[PDB]
Amino acid sequence: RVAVQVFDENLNAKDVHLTDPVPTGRQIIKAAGKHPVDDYAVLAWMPDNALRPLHLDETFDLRQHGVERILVAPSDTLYRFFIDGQDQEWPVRGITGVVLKTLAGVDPAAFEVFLVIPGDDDIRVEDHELFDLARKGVEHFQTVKR
Amino acid sequence: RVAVQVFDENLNAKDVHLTDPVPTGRQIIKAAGKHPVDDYAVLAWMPDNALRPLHLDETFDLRQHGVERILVAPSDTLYRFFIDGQDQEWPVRGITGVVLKTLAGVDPAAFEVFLVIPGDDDIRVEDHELFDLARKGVEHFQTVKR
Amino acid sequence: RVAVQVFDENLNAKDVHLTDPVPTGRQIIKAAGKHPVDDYAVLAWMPDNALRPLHLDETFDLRQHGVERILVAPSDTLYRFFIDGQDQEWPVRGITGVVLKTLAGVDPAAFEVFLVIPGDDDIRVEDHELFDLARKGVEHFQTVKR
Amino acid sequence: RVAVQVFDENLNAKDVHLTDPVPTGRQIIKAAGKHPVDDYAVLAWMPDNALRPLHLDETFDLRQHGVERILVAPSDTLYRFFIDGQDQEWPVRGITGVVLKTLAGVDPAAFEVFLVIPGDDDIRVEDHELFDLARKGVEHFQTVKR
Ligand SMILES: [Ca+2]
Ligand SMILES: [Ca+2]
Ligand SMILES: [Ca+2]
Ligand SMILES: [Ca+2]
Ligand SMILES: [Ca+2]
Ligand SMILES: [Ca+2]
Ligand SMILES: [Ca+2]
Ligand SMILES: [Ca+2]
Ligand SMILES: [Ca+2]
Ligand SMILES: [Ca+2]
Repeated sequence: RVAVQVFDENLNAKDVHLTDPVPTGRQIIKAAGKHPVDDYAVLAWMPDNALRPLHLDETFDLRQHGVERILVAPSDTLYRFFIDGQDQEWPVRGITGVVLKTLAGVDPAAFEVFLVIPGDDDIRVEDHELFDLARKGVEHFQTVKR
Repeated sequence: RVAVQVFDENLNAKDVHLTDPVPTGRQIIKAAGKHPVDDYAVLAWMPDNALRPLHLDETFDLRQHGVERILVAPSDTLYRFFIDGQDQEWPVRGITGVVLKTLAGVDPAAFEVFLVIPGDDDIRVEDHELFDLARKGVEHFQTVKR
Repeated sequence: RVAVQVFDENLNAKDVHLTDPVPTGRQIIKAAGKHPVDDYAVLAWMPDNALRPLHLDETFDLRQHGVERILVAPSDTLYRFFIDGQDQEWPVRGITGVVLKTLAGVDPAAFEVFLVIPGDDDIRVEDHELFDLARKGVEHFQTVKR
Repeated sequence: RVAVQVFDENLNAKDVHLTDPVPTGRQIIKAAGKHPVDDYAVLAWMPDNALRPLHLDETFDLRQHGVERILVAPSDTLYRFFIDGQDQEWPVRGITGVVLKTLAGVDPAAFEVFLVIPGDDDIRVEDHELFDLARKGVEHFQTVKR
């Protein structure tokens, strides 16, 4: 019985055990106890903090060392954004600054995340400020040392 | 010099040659001659007609048999939808019915694509009708024989 | 003496006690007091509302926590159908809408079950309407919120 | 890469290789190259010649010794019948006598399969005679030595 960490839009971990060593996205969503399956987007959180979308029939090999990270969220569209030069797709419409800094792999307290707008003033997203990713265009976030 | 087929939101193929046998998404976007790189979403079109998103640093192994299929489109968000039970993410806001039926792997003329609304009348998308995927909720498309 | 809930085509529970902790389908049919054994189909009703057929020699482990659910019905053929994307086999030829919504795990009053016909009008099955599953093809039922 | 034998209503084997050690019925149907998934019934052919239905989300552990046997057939209903006292469900409406004797585990040439009708004359099914299982009632087949 392998184990994984199912997250949410707030990056709250939730250990879930699966008998299948190599389950599909549908199996992971079933294990998360979220229904219907078609309404939820699942992304594999790679060790380098990269969110790669996983499809309902795409298998994720859990038969490795360590507990894998999976982010399952109720979503109908994935919004693209850049955090510290890393491309990501967030399933949900709004993202908190603490989540952005966690994705950047930096200390939430020691760093401040800024939406970088070249030529204009950058917008500082607070730790618990739900910045809306629905804004037109790809969002470039950078974590400046506080 | 490997070769790939770069598509668009209209699924118009465009053969592009790359020296790198295993290039990244950034290299593919550069080869497509589309700038800036950050504004374009690239999806690998798998042989089973599955669009899997590819990231700017994720490598795509082109050193295989046959010409691989890549879809590069100017996009800031990926809209999720189901076509014949297959999960897909479309980079662009609008999709034509001919593209939907091509993704379904069926003859565009012999089939008609319907947005299935359980309990209500299904919406028939015409061959050159640009259905908007921005509609709230995941879209379920099914290709009924004409 | 373990206990189980023997159901019927109307999903009417009936507590039955068995001395054998791990009885076979034949033993369960005998405990249900239904003769001859060969004319009755038995399905284990899994906790996730999945009906999995059980054979006369296949053992069902009752030595677990909670009372298990068994559906025993006079049947010569199992008709396949999809309810909310879940595959099921109904032993009897006709199924009531209340049974469909119970299988879907939703409130019978708050939801309405529809036979989904892509491209055509969906057929609303009433709560006590005995829809015939003998219709050619696999039936796709979806419970829309009322 | 594990391997399985995908059969059909004529019990024609077809070796198929799967990367997933423990795939679901949906994965097996995908590997068989049969679409749509919802129209096909899959049954695990147990070593004792027992056909046990497998569901689209039910996992089949292939990580064992020997090549497992899977029967995938286009089916909307499973017809129940007894062959040599063994309960079976045939996905397709018609079954050939050679298939019946193969299920009985006996030599097709050395044995003759009879539909046993108590009190009346038993009906001998020929080797390549497509007996219809749609006949009302459970069919009891017995293989008498020729
Ligand atoms: Ca698996
Ligand atoms: Ca600035
Ligand atoms: Ca955005
Ligand atoms: Ca390279
Ligand atoms: Ca949508
Ligand atoms: Ca026992
Ligand atoms: Ca409809
Ligand atoms: Ca039917
Ligand atoms: Ca006789
Ligand atoms: Ca029959």
